[PDB]
Amino acid sequence: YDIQAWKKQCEELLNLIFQCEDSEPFRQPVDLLEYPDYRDIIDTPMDFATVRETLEAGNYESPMELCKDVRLIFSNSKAYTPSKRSRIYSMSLRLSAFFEEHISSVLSDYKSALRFHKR
Ligand SMILES: CCn1cc(CNC(=O)c2cccnc2)cn1
Repeated sequence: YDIQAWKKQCEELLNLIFQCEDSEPFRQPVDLLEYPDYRDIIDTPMDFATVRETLEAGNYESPMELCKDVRLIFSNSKAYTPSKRSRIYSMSLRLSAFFEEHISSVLSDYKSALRFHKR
């Protein structure tokens, strides 16, 4: 029932994601010189360095907010892919499975702790 435990759990999960080879296309903001029309298709760019910086700045109040930004990285990859068989999109699918597998207990523990706090 530790209401704050999610933060270090998310830092550790981000560390695993950065070591994952599948995170390579998502570690920093998409380069507009590489993908010139990126902002014509994607309204809200997102990447793992921005998520980590937001977390470290104390600008996430809950793991649900972090999870919304991480899921945005994957939805942006899906929306920008010309085919569902592209290299970058295929990496986002595997990384999304890994992330969802690990974030599930973080979310459950946090929501349980908050329900206990407000009992
Ligand atoms: C990390 C950035 N990112 C790349 C993709 C896949 N998109 C392409 O390869 C592509 C190339 C040129 C025009 N349209 C699409 C998805 N997110």
